[PDB]
Order: sequence, then structure tokens, then C-alpha cells
Amino acid sequence: PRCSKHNRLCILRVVGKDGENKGRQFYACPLPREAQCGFFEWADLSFPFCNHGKRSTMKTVLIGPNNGKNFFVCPLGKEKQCNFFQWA
Ligand SMILES: [Zn+2]
Ligand SMILES: [Zn+2]
Repeated sequence: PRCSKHNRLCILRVVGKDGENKGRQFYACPLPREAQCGFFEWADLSFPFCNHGKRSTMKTVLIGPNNGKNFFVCPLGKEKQCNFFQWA
């Protein structure tokens, strides 16, 4: 997706704050903090559900052929993560 003011591909940011949505990913304007439009669109509205019944979180590969691809995992923290995995 792209913001509306600028027709530019959004970045995927993570809500780094406190509340019932810390860690939830959202598409936002890709420009520097200045000139950045106020675009904001929750990214996980179409993500798969992990085995807990919760919206999965998207990760990227950080060297081989499948470098750069996206996948989905349980969003709860290694200690309590379920075993859900799915390629995007
Ligand atoms: Zn923008
Ligand atoms: Zn889970």
C-alpha cells in the first residue's frame, strides 16, 4: 500500500508503546519524519491467525535464495509462542 498525499510505498512500523497493542504492525508514510504525512493503516487486518486464534506477526528473512521473503509467526514471545508458521 501507498499513502494518499504521496503515492509512495509505505514502511511497516511497530507500535513501540504501552497498551493492548504493543507490537502491532502498521503501514505508515515512508518519507523522513518531516514531510511525513499522517498516513496510518493497520497491516494485520488480512494476516493469518496463529494457533492461539490471534493475528500473526510478519517477519522478513535476514543470505540464501529465500532472502527477503516474508513469513508469519505467533506474536506472543518465544516462551509462549505457538508453533504456527506460514510463508507470505
Ligand atoms: Zn505520505
Ligand atoms: Zn500463537
